[PDB]
This record gives sequence, structure tokens and C-alpha cells, in this order.
Amino acid sequence: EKLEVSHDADSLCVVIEISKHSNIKYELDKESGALMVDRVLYGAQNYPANYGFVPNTLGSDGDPVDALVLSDVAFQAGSVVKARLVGVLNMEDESGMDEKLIALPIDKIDPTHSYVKDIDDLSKHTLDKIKHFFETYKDLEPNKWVKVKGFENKESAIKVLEKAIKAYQG
Amino acid sequence: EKLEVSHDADSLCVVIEISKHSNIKYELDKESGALMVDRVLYGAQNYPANYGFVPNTLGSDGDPVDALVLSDVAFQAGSVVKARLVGVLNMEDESGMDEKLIALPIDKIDPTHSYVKDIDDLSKHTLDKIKHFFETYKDLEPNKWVKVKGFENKESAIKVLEKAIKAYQG
Amino acid sequence: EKLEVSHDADSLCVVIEISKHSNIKYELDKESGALMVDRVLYGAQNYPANYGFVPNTLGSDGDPVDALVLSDVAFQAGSVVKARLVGVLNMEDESGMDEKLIALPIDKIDPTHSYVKDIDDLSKHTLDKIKHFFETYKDLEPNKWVKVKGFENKESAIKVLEKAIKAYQG
Amino acid sequence: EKLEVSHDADSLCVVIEISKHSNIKYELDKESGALMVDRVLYGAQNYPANYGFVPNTLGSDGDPVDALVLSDVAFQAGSVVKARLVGVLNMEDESGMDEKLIALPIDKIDPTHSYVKDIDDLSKHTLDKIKHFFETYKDLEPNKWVKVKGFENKESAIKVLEKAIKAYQG
Amino acid sequence: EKLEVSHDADSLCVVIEISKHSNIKYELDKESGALMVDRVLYGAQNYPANYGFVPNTLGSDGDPVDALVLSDVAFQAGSVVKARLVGVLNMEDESGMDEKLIALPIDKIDPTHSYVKDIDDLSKHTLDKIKHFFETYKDLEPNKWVKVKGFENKESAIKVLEKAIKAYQG
Amino acid sequence: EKLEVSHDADSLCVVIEISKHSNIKYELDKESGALMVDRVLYGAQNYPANYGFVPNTLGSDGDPVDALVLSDVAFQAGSVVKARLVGVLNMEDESGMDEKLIALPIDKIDPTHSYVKDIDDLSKHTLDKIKHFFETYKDLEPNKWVKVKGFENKESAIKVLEKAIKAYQG
Repeated sequence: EKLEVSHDADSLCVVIEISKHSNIKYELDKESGALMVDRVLYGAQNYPANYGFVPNTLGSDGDPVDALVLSDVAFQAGSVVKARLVGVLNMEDESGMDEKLIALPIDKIDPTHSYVKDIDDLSKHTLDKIKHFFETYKDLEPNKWVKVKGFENKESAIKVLEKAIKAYQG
Repeated sequence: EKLEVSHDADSLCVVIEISKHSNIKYELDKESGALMVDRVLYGAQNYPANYGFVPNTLGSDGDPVDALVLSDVAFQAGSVVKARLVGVLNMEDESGMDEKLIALPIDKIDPTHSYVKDIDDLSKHTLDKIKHFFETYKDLEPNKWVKVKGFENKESAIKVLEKAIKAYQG
Repeated sequence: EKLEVSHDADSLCVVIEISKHSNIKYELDKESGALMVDRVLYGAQNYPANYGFVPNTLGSDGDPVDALVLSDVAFQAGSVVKARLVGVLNMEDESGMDEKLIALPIDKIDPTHSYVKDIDDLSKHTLDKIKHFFETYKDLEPNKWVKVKGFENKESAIKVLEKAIKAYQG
Repeated sequence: EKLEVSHDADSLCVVIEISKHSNIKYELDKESGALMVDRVLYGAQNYPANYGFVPNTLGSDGDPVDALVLSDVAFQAGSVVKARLVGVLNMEDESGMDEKLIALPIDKIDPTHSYVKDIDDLSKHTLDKIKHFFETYKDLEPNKWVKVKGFENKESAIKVLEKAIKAYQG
Repeated sequence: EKLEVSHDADSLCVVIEISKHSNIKYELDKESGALMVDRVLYGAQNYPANYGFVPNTLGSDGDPVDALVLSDVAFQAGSVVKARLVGVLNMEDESGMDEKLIALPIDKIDPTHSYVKDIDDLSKHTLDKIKHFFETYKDLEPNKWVKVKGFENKESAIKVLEKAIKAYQG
Repeated sequence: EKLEVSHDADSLCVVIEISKHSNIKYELDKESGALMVDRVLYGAQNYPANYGFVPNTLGSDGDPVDALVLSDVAFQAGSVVKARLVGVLNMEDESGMDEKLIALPIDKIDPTHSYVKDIDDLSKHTLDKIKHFFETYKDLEPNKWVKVKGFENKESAIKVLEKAIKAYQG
């Protein structure tokens, strides 16, 4: 399946593994292309946005860099969406430092938030909800935890992405 | 509207103001009978059960004692359901000590959890989810907070209810 | 609340107590106007249509004559809808002979099935689903049962309605 | 039921008759307090926001002034929400000139769009969707039509509201 | 993935890319088999039916002939459904003449509309909704438009299909 | 796609073809990996749990042994979930004797029912609903029927699974 990849920070594709408002976390097994049921959120929570990963990249944890795709609608898990970066969320968990790219679907797809140029263009409310979600969505999971540092603009996200792309190429 | 009340701990009625899986907290204005939109949860959360109150009772905060109605389905806000007590959840918030009765719809209505005789019959998972919800659903709300103490069996809940009924009668 | 009633067989109003696709059966307490949670279907079923009753009428069981409002959408329980009769479903349960009027919302409201003039205009599939639902939705409920006889055209339904209206007037 | 009214442009209450994403248009019969099913949208559409009316006011068409309550969530029809004005949408239909207030729930309820101070703060996308909805949601309804003029800021909306309040008082 | 194709006008398979009531338009990348997020409807609309394409065919626009699968339920995007033709919808857009086959799932799958033998058997309401959807679902999309001509019976649809099958074979 | 299989009775994987509460029965075509729409339930019913099959096994009917995955949430059709056995449901249909494994997702995925060690740990209500579903979900389907025998503990299910695994290996 996965063989297409576009890596432009303003036209990079994200593979949705989790849909917005969903409490079921899926994970794609690149070899089988099979959508795996990784887990069901322990608490009365649900993802604040569409969750996925950028293919052909290597993040800090050995897996392709993760990315959250913000929008009013929830994309189907297993679907792919061309998006653009606007920032990045830095946090720390039991495994180590974790980086999560903040993206929005490209305008030719969905222009509801075309006005969002950088991380600071997203409303305060949304950022707090997302940050609070990650800071607590693993509270009830034994020997698991998260400590959110904060967000960083688009320029910072591009570097995370580019570094993740090179790591996969060598 | 509200004029019917049954107060038996095994056949008391609860007025649903919030449906399960909903992130919108409603509140009934007894005088108008109008379903009021109290607030939309700040975080990416949703109620772990149906939320309502027992009419003709007076809780610690001056309002009718609150009660959570557990079940697999979500009841419509504004609807009334005959339930039975199985326990009570004790917590503390910015306003003071808060008590929330834990109930289940009576069997002639829905017998999915008829096997649940006491608080300890509910699975550990469910109790942790409910407790975690209340312990965090007000994190992002300025000058608001909650500090959950724990659960107490049915015998303890009956006393809370009976005390709440007498307080309203005098 | 309830004080408005229109009784024309082609413009009679139905008070929705159950929405289509819902497994939760509500019942309106005319005195309180409170939407009561009567029960949650024991089996893996859901109503094949919107369920309600015609106000100011007296059916065979002492309660206002029941009526099913067919349409593609599900109406909110507690809402009222002006409909027109097209037939009636005759069945027998533990309480006795039961009659359920088959109606459709008036065209100025929803004209999706304006072509349905009589019971025989509804597709075979829909009629079997509705009949099968009632014939089994009470299988798991102790000491409760249903034995569906069949459907009868519009002319037959009008007589059921008119008889139900007179019974309430005297 | 309806007896409470707050009329401050920044704390006025709206009675929701239609929930966001719903294709079923409800209408409240003030006398009965009964939620009436006015109609089901003829086309493959759904309201771009929560639709309701401000009580104790008299709009251009003889009924209480209408108002759209924008938010990410859909409020239950029949519920009441304290909101604040940010603008107004002017249009023309078969009945005459129609005015629809554009509002947002007050922050103590839902602060997702607290940053929206005036009509021009809402994204272009949202305004076009709302305008396009009204400009076409009545295309298939015989002898019915709409011709949207445009939006007007908050200062303009306040005057519409205040004029609607006085009209009801005399 | 795609290697199975049945081409009988009464047993041809359609690959669902869009589910009924959905506002998210997906598109399958035959090479990757990856479900692509093509776009989110600009207006407050949603598809009047399941949308997909017939594999191993070549339509007027160079892509496999499109087909709408009508039914009461919404099929999951990426799923395949054996259907039968009943007509075809002719329209014109910025790209040129567009043809969209009107189909229904075969009876051994879903017999709700088995009575529909030809395009004229579908209710007027449904046809107008579908036609109105296409005539306006691209209004807000810059440099894009649609001008619906009308529907044509089953005999006409078979010719469109057969012509689309031959075009792919040579 | 399908090439991964784990066969431990406490860590065996199930390929979800039907999600809980869904009335649409999907079936995976192992060769194409295409999710096929097998049928839409004739009656007003919906699956009491997630339905799927264990890959690399051969059941009594020539197809991989079937298994129901119980949980509070509905898994997406086409997704895979690691589960554990707790029992088996024996029934008879027009094709012959049918066996359906009763499983629960492994705890590292979803521990809501970790307390369920054997078939007898599941509530009576749930078992009756599941049994009643299968005993009637094919009533309206011509020349099709089911006659449920009953449930059998985990030890019995393991033998069914192991026998199904060997049958596929030779």
C-alpha cells in the first residue's frame, strides 16, 4: 500500500490512524498494511484531533514521526490526507522525549482554517485542550505517563520533519 | 413539570441533565423547567455515565443531591429514570465537599447490570474512569478544581440520600 | 404542555416518545409532562420507526392510541409531528389486543414518502421489518409476548382512530 | 416554561429549536411549550450552526427575532443557552425581509471562540457556508426562496435586538 | 487489492469511496490502494447516497466510471458492494460532460428497494435531492461548477457502462 | 495484507468484519483484501458485539473460524484486534453446525472486562442478547435459519480453536 510520499512541509501527507473524537487508538502495521487496534483509552476521553504519522520518516522513538491533523471533521482511520505544518508539540513520556507535529489539511482539501499560518494562530482553547489531553490520557495506564513541555512554531516543526526525513534516508 | 417523586433507595427517580458520552453539561431550572446549557467541557472529555439529580432533596451545596446513572446506553437530557443506589462518590471542589450518588436503572427498565448489588460489584475499570473524569474534567477551568476522596458502599449512599430528603422537608 | 390537538386522519398530530433507530423506549407522563424512561430493549434491536401516541384519544388498553411515524429521519423524543394515516398494525400481547396506527409526516413537513397513499404502497421489506420487530422485541422480557396478526389499510385505520377519539370524549 | 429572559447583548439567552448538523427543523409552540416538527430539509443539507430564537422579542415577521448560535458542539433542541452577539445576517425570502442574529455562547459556558469579538473575526469559510446554506436550503420547497444580502457587525446586531425588544414591550 | 471485477449490469461491483450522509469525499489511489482524502465539502451539505466507482472501466474523464449506490444505510469508504443499475445522471462541470450511474445493492445483499426496477421507480423527492446536491455542492469551490441535465433510465445506463468497459479493454 | 498471525488462546488476533451496533455485515476477501458488503440485516437489529474471524484457521464451514469480540466500543471493520478466549457459542443453521468463539480484547488493549475469566463471568443479560440475536437475525431471510444450542466455557473454546488451526495446517 504505502508507496507515494510527498514531503513538502506545506504538502506532506499524513496517514490517519486515529479519527477525531475517537477513543480507540489504531496503529498501522506497515508490513501487513493491517490497521491494528493498539488500545482503547482508559479514561472518559477522546482525541482532540485526527492522529496519524508521516510515512518515510524516522522519529525520536524509532517509528515514523507522529502528527496531529486538526480540522472540524474526523477522518477515517487508514485514510491519507495531504496537510501542512503550523507547529509542533514537545512532550516527555516513559519512553523518552516525544515530538508531535501539528498540521492542517491543505486548502484544496479543506480551507476552514486556511487563516491559520502559524501555531499562534490556533485559538488558546484548542491548544490547551490538546495539551491537557496528552498530559492526562495516560494517567490510568500503569507505568505510563506524559509531561508536556509546550508548543513551538512552524519554523521549529519544519526542522523536526526534515531531521526525521534524513534519519530515514540513511 | 416536576411533581411525582419516589424516594425509595431501590426505586428513586433521577432527572437526567447530562447523557453518557456527552461533553455538554445541562442543568434544569426547576422554576421554568427549561433545560439550561451550563457549559461545554473545556477538555477532550465526555461524561462516563448519565448525570442527573434526585428531585425533592437538598444536597450539601444547596441544590438537589446529584446522582450518576450507570448503564450501557445514554439517556436523553430532560428525561427521568427510576434507579437504585449502589454507592456514592465523595470528592472536594472549590465550593466544598461534594457528594455524588452512584445508581443504576431499576431492572424493570434495564437489567444489564442487575448483578451489581453494591459499589464493589462494579468493575475496577469503570470506577477508575469515573474517578479520573471528575479529578480532571475541571483542570482547564479557571479557579475551579476537584479532589476525589473515593467511593463508599450502598449503605453509605442510603444515608446520604435520606439526609438529603429530610433537609428538603424542613 | 399538551393542549393543541388536531384530529384529522390526514393532519393528526403524534407525540413522539421513541425515535427511530433508538433502543430506549420513553413514555410521556401527561400529568408532569416528564419524559419517562420506560425501558431499554433487552435484545440487540432498535425501533424500525418513530414511535408515539395521538393525544386526546383512548385506545384499547386505556392509554391514548399508539402510532408509528415512518420516515427516513428520527424525530426527537418529546417532539410533536403532524402526520397522516396510511394503515394500522394489529397484534396481540400479554395485556390483550393491541392496535398501532401506521402514519407518515404530512407533506408540508416531509414529502419523501408523499407517494405512499395506502398501507400497500409501503415496500414489503419495511412492513416485514416492522412486523418482525414487534413479534420479537419482547422475547427476552419475562411474562411478556406479542403475536402479530397483520396490517390493515387506511380506511381501517381511520375507524380505529375515530373510535379512539369518541372513547375519550365520553 | 419560558419565563426568565435576560436581554443583554452580551448575555442574552437563545432558545435552541434546531441543533447543529441536524436536518430536522423544530419550532417551539410558546403556548404549549411543545417542540413542534416544522419540517425536514428537502435537500442533502444540514444546519451550519445551532438555530433558535430570543424570547420576549418581536422580529420583522411577527415572531421572536431569530438567532444562530455558533459553536463546535450541537445543542439539544428545546435547550436554552446564554450567548453574546457578534453580528447579524440580512436576507430576503417569500415572506419579506428576514434578520438572523449571529451569536456565540457566553464564555462561562464555552470559550472556544472567545477570541471572536465581531463578525469579521469569524473565518471566511464559516460565513460563506452559512450564507450558502440559507441561499439554497429552500430551493426545492415550492413557492419558497431566499436571497441573502450579507452580514453586518455587532453594533448593527445590537440595534436589531433592541428594536425587537421594544416592539414586544408595547 | 482490486482484482475481482464482475461487470453484469445487474451484478456489477462498486467501490465505495464516500459513505451516505458524509461530507468527506474520499478517492482511492488504485496503485497504493490507499484511501485518499480528496476534500471536505465547502458547504453545509452531505452526500445523498453512497458514492463510488466501477473498477476496470474508463469514464468520460479518464477515470473509472462513477456510480451512486442508493440505500437506507451508509457503506464504509473502501468497501465494495455488488449492485444493479437503474439509471444514470447526466451533468456538466468545469472539466466537461460527467456521467454518474445510479445503482442499488443487489437483493441478496439488501432488498429494501427491490421494487425499484427503473429510474422512474425511485421517488421524486430522492431524485430532486440528489440532483440539487450535485447542482450546488460545488458552488463555493473557486473555478468549479456543475450544470445538471437530468436522469435517464436503466437501458441508457447499461450503454454508458458497456461503453466504459470497452474503453478500458483497448 | 494478512500475514502476521498469533494463535495463542490468550493472545490470538481477530480480523473485525463487523463493528458492534452495526447492521451491515462485511466479509473480507482474503485474496483481494477487499472489504466486501455481504448484507444489510433484514430486521430492525444490530450486532451485539464486534464480529470477525481468526486468520490461518479452518472452521466447520470451510472458512476461517468465526469469533465475536466483546467490548464497550465498536471496532472498525477491517481492523485487527488481539483478543483472548472466554467461551464459545454453538448453533445450527441451514448450512450445518456453526461455532462462534466468544472473545475479549487483551488487557494491554482494553481492560474493561479483565475480570471476565470464563463464559460464566459475562452477565446473563449479555449472553441472552447475543443468543437471541443469532436465533432471530435470519428470520426474514428466505431459506435461512438458526437454532442456537448454547454456550460452552473457555476450555471448550480452546479445543475448537486448536482443531481449527490444525485443519488449516494440513
